[PDB]
Amino acid sequence: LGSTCSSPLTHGSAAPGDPFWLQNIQHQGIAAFNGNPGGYPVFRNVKNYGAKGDGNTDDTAAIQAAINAGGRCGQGCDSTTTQPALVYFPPGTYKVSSPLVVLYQTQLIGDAKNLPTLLAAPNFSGIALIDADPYLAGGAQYYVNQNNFFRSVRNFVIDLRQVSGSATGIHWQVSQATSLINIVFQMSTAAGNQHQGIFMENGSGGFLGDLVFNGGNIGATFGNQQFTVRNLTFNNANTAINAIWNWGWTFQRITINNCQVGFDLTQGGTSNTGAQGVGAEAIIDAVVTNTQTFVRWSGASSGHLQGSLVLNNIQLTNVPVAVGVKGGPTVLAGGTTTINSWAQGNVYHGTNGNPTFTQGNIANINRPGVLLDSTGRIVSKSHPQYTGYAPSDFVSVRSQGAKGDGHTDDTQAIKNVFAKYAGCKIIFFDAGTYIVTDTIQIPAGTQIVGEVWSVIMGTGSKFTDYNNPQPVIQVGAPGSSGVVEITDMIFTTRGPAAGAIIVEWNVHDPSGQQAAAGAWDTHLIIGGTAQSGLQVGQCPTSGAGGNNCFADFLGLHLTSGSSAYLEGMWVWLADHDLDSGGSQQISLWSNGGIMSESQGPVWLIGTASEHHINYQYFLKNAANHYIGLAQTETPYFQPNPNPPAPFITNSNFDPSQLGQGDAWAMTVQNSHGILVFGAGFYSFFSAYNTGCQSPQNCQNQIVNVDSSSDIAFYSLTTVDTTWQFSVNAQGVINRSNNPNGFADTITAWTRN
Ligand SMILES: *[C@@H]1O[C@H](CO)[C@@H](O[C@@H]2O[C@H](CO)[C@@H](O[C@@H]3O[C@H](CO)[C@@H](O)[C@H](O)[C@@H]3O)[C@H](O)[C@H]2NC(C)=O)[C@H](O)[C@H]1NC(C)=O
Ligand code: NA
Ligand code: NA
Ligand SMILES: [Zn+2]
Ligand SMILES: [Zn+2]
Ligand SMILES: [Zn+2]
Repeated sequence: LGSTCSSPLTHGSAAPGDPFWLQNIQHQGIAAFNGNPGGYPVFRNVKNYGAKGDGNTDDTAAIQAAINAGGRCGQGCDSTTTQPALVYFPPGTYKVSSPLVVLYQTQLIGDAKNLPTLLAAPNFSGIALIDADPYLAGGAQYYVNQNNFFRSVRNFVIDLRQVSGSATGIHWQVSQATSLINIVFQMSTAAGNQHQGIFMENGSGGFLGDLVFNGGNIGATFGNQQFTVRNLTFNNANTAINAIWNWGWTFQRITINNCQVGFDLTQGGTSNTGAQGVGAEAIIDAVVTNTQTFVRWSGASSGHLQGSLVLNNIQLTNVPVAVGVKGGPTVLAGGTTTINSWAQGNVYHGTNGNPTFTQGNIANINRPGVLLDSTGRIVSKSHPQYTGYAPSDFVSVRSQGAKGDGHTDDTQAIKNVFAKYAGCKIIFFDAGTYIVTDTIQIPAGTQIVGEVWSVIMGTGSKFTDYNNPQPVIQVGAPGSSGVVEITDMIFTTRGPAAGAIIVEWNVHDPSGQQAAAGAWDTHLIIGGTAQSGLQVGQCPTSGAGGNNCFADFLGLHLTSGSSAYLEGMWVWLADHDLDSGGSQQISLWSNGGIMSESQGPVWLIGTASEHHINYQYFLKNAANHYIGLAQTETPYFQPNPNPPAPFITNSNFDPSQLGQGDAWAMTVQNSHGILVFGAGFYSFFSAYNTGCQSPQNCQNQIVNVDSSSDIAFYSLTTVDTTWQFSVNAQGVINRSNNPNGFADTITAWTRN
């Protein structure tokens, strides 16, 4: 506990009628590497830019000014980390008549106590009320969809009911480090209406959750490589989810009430040169009621894989068809029943490389008890927003002397803040970049909150020695337990930093509070950003930057006694430069992405780890993990050089069996109670050359397990890898058995 208090802060001090704390907290954020840090506003209240919120005045322009102020990353700019915006909406009804363009690095946030309404004018025109990637003349766009990062929308009612024709709430064409949180969509239920909550046509996601859709022809149209979706509820839609294509998604805690079709899945071809449909859906903990068909495939499967489905713990009440084909036969009869574990696709066991094509029950999926809540379902916990807390319940790091200017050493100021306030006040990291040169230990009990781009950036000699790696951030002391909630933070390095363990996570849940220790909208954005020392100017793809281009040793280290609920966390070793212009590829060196030795519970909900040398995920002597979906990419320079270079072998942090020319996506040693429920593990290059994509042999192996680990994989999708699955570094499952469009999919693997 911090020295300023004697009992922990366990609830907020706000009066019931006070506005949400974010409105009146002091606004002190800085964009450290902006052209004008002293004049560029991070926080923008829409009402300060002329918005009335009276439901009659057209507020479109005023909101757009709140978004646009300061000279931001719009047309002609690829991406940025230096032009953030938190666009804030106090309660009210905001009438809008054309799309709100949510520029790169923008969050739209409403009052969480009394959700503001975005009200579509009867004459609304444009792609959607909120547009994260506008289309221009000739079908060019503001941003490349696969690079469309750093976007959030939180705490709104989006009301389309005044629009007589077609209308869409959100054009959510996005990739990683994005979120939708706590939105209610209100749409028409009139026969023939053309309302649609979300339209997403492509991208590389991503996490979204805690949404409610009321009415409409379509709740959400989804098309994207991969995404994790948690706690979506659809009421009275014609089609809840129109899934047009993917490589693979995970849907957790979905509720569908009174719809015609729950999941309408488009079946595509199996060739990587053919039509792409929905490769794979993994659905866990669903409740479906009074709905004609729960899952509908657009075409039938004929004794071989062509679109994968895994269903786990599905409660149906008056749902005649559990799994059906559009204008075709029932595949799984519904009614009123609970589906334990069911699959469509190729099922595998042990070292048997030959598929069992299945459309039927599979062995009950094991769900370790510690990963389940009192209702027996995978834990579901939203981004903590402290809705009952007053501004006085927070302490500002700026007010306590942390500059956040990307230059001043803020190590002592930050240490002092934790020493004084941990557990006494919510720690508010005003937007900025905070240079630290020693370990920042976040005590057990602490709650920390950022502001769009709040970065702790470790650098200097404490972090440069790969023979003696050291933690930049320490989440709890070793052996600690308690609440640790981290929201909207970035943790990273200023290079070179060959010894940095960016986050060492030690704390465990206290008794009786699951997921008390966790992170949301919190990412490790490693290199590729302004004044990181890890940009194209320092680290060209030639590799000429050499020893200057060590970015970290390890992204995330979950230690033996820890637990963690990590939602949407991207542990990204930069493959390209976000700030120099032109999205130029770069070569940076990270030894490994995520290593867990935790005995659990660990929930990795929509996490990703990309471009690390030895592995993206390494589970070493771990237990009780729920992981879904997990997504990975191999670094683009491999196999030039082969792992572990330019690091050296380290028996403490490396797996026993190093990657064969390329990093493992996931490698597992001596672990038990591991459930991987949706995975997207990809390889796109051989030393920056894309030729391997056609023969689909960019790397030879990608997932490794030892002989004894108690682990199961469901809906494991890989890209351009010969052996999708290995035991003891010998390929067992060949991609030739599982072609599923652009990607290849293993529907289930178990040890026995
Ligand atoms: C699924 O997502 C929905 C939408 O965010 C979640 O519903 C929301 O949950 C919060 C937290 O419980 C509710 O706030 C509470 O309201 C009650 C009633 O006034 C109050 O007593 C509490 O102190 C708290 O403020 C909120 O009403 C509710 N919002 C909506 C639109 O339903 C839900 O919790 C999520 N469920 C899971 C399993 O993650
Ligand atoms: Na460009
Ligand atoms: Na360790
Ligand atoms: Zn927050
Ligand atoms: Zn890139
Ligand atoms: Zn435990």
